Amino acid sequence: TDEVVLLDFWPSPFGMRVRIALAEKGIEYEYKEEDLRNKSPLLLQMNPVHKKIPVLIHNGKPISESLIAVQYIEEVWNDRNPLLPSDPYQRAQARFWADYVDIKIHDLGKKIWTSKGEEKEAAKKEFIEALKLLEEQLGDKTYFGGDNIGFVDIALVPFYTWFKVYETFGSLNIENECPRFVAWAKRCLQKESVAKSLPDQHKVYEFVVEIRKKL
Amino acid sequence: EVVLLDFWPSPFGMRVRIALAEKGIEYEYKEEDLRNKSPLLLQMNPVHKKIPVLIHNGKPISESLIAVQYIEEVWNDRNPLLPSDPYQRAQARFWADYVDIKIHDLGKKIWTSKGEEKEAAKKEFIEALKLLEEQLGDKTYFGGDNIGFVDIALVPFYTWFKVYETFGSLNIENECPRFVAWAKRCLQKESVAKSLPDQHKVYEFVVEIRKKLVI
Ligand SMILES: N[C@@H](CCC(=O)N[C@@H](CSO)C(=O)NCC(=O)O)C(=O)O
Ligand SMILES: N[C@@H](CCC(=O)N[C@@H](CSO)C(=O)NCC(=O)O)C(=O)O
Repeated sequence: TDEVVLLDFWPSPFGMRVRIALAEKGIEYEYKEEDLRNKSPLLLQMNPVHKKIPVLIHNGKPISESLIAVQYIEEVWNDRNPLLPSDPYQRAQARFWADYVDIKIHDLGKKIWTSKGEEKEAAKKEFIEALKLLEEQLGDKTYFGGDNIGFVDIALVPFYTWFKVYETFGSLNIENECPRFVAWAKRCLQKESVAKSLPDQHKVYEFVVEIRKKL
Repeated sequence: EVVLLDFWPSPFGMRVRIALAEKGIEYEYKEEDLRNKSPLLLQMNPVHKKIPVLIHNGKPISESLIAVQYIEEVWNDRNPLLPSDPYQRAQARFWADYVDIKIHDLGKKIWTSKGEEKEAAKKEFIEALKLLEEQLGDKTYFGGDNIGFVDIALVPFYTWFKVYETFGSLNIENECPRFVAWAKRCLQKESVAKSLPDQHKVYEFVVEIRKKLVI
């Protein structure tokens, strides 16, 4: 049979990306939970360069880097549920905004709960600015992908699950500042592929309380 | 129909120059002064305000590797820059990504820092080059018998190696001879040779910058 395996860790927004892609495409796979404090031989063998999850393993061959795995999924299971545009220019723009998520949302978000004072103030400001820029791109559309979820939705909506982390350690009210963004995230969460892939905000928060205290 | 906003010593712009030459695409090159950014640059890449920007019929594509993929997809029936096989494509994207993480920033630290920080940058930089030599293997190019995505992503940084060698006090030629021989093979292709400035030109550009710095 055609074997699909996903090496993952439940609160990771990067893993959630690949979970959504597999679910949206209707692909049967085996989910394997890693302890990143005791990485399995499989993980170390499949992703020697980064030793990170997620890793997608397709008939024994690995694809590391979440957005690269999502693109691999789109290209191999290409006969349903398109996740990227077919127009080259629109595809370039989807790639651009997914890239933007990596560098702004993830990086700045991490500073909100791991930094302090003037630096943490900066990230809070810039983070809200990034959210606002993303709201502008969404505009009045149902999803970033338009009528269906696409590459940018998949890149971005997992970070919503970390919003209580950002809000609580950052003393931010994101819904007050960015209501369009929060309504969009809630729309995504009504889709089975997203609902089943994303942990509850409070579960992520309680997990981060435990790891942050050691920092 | 095709315009490129660029700055001649930027390795990122060099990627797009190689892609355009490989495909035989006629275009207008426009040199930007990044201390006095043009209204067109600010109009076309408002988000990052960086070069390169590819502009196709008035529509901008920013981020060098996204632009290279756009070029591959639109002018798709000659000189493939990426594999058709999805797994091989994912691996090319993986190693291009690795280049994006490592080379520019470590290289920059080599000529702008001092002390232990500088020696740590040197060490990590050579480690990255060696990992890339390993991936190249016995292949002519990263892309196999012709240049591909990873070659395009990486060879521009070779134009900066006299900068790294001189200010870093290291001999990349001795430490990484397989890497340097590969770069010299690339420079024998017309598309690469015409896109890449001489190492000596890049070195003298940086010489005049660096002598003004208090490090
Ligand atoms: N660019 C990559 C990032 C993956 C990542 O950070 N993964 C973490 C998840 S836990 O926070 C990871 O596996 N880290 C390994 C570790 O903490 O040792 C991608 O997009 O897949
Ligand atoms: N991720 C991008 C990086 C482009 C970049 O750094 N561009 C520099 C070139 S000069 O060092 C730039 O335009 N910087 C603008 C500035 O210094 O203001 C890409 O791959 O295209």
